[PDB]
Amino acid sequence: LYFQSNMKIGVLGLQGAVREHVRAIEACGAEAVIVKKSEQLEGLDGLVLPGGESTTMRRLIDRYGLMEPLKQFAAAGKPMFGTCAGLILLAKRIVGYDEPHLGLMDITVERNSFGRQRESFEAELSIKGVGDGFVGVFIRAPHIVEAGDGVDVLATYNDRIVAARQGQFLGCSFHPELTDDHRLMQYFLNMVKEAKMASSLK
Ligand SMILES: [Cl-]
Repeated sequence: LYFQSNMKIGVLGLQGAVREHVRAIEACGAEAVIVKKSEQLEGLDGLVLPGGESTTMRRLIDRYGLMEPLKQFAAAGKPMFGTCAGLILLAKRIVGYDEPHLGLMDITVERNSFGRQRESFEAELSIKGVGDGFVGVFIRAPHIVEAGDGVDVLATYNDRIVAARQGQFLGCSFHPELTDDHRLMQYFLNMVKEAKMASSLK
């Protein structure tokens, strides 16, 4: 008989702080799973990394022993979407105080707190392969300082990279979950579907 074809997408974070991420994932017809424990990663097709304060990330990763399991998840080819500070977890290099980063994307990132006194703002963005008129909500947005040749730039703001992709990794410095525009989440879910397709065949 038949099984569900719904993708299972994890959200790395605490129950009450990731409601908007759950909603964005579910709005696209995927099942959201709040991930705390590393075993919960095994059944997922993809993972959203919302991030949070550096100290909370440090504690969460250490307390739940997520570092190797996260690296394992990447090695299985499962797509991962870092948003806002979650982008830092995917980076190779950090400018400023050191914090958890897995070295998955060829980018150098810097926390907002380190750069300047940038007040939160909203800007219309043109996202390559996703669409125009996407409202990017920048609240405590990290800065992507540099990106290597293998990184696909999807959007810029004031010539700074604000959305990028490298293989199964997707990253943005804004909060796509704070708009009802589902085009970026759909783009990610498409990556997850393609990756699942591929794993099934070889
Ligand atoms: Cl910015």
